[PDB]
Amino acid sequence: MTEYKLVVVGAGGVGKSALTIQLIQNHFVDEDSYRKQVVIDGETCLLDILDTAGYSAMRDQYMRTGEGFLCVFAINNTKSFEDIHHYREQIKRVKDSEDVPMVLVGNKSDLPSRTVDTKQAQDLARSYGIPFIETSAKTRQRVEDAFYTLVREIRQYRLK
Ligand SMILES: NCCN[C@H]1CC[C@@H](Nc2ncc3cc2C(=O)N([C@H]2CC[C@@H](N)CC2)CCCCCN2C(NS3(=O)=O)[S+]3C4=C(Cl)CC=C(O)C423)CC1
Ligand SMILES: Nc1nc2c(ncn2[C@@H]2O[C@H](COP(=O)(O)OP(=O)(O)NP(=O)(O)O)[C@@H](O)[C@H]2O)c(=O)[nH]1
Ligand SMILES: [Co+2]
Ligand SMILES: [Mg+2]
Repeated sequence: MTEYKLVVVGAGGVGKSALTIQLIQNHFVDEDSYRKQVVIDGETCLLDILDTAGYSAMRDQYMRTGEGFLCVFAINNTKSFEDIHHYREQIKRVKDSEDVPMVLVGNKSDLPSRTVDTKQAQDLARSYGIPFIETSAKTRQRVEDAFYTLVREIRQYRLK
């Protein structure tokens, strides 16, 4: 049975841990790695998800092992959005490729204290050649979509 190593990265407090727990428990949280078997497009797989912190050698190891990365920012935190550059650069450096499966996730979509426009994040994701999904760990909106889209990007990459 195919296994996918997924890595959830992003600045402190964007909701990396909250998104992972929503996928795993279907509950909003008020452990560093999780397993979950799912069917996508008629194919069973085991998701092996790493919840990271917002050490340069351990960092390099998960960026090497990871097959797909959820690059998470919070819509109410512009620094966390600007920081996506840094996570992407680090991953591309370690993987020696401009082509790494990634999805840009704008979390906390439920919040009215919004400082990052959907259009801004859409255009950046277009520049990176990656999908963009807005999610809410609080309400579970698009959380499965974010992780499943990332699995579909890994499968698309595996064709190339
Ligand atoms: N969010 C809390 C912070 N947690 C981070 C998690 C990331 C860092 N820890 C690790 N980073 C990488 C590795 C092991 C550990 C590492 O040493 N840990 C331990 C896990 C036990 C304790 N909670 C302390 C930290 C994190 C869990 C590693 C899980 C195995 N693993 C991997 N192992 S590893 O490459 O040897 S790598 C990986 C990917 Cl990519 C995808 C799915 C996986 O399961 C993966 C720093 C601490
Ligand atoms: N309103 C709202 N708050 C959320 C959302 N996701 C997470 N939070 C809140 O944001 C804070 C940090 O969430 P957490 O999941 O710990 O973020 P993290 O990125 O894992 N943090 P760290 O990098 O420190 O490990 C918590 O108060 C959590 O409840 C969301 O979609 N909406
Ligand atoms: Co740079
Ligand atoms: Mg966390």
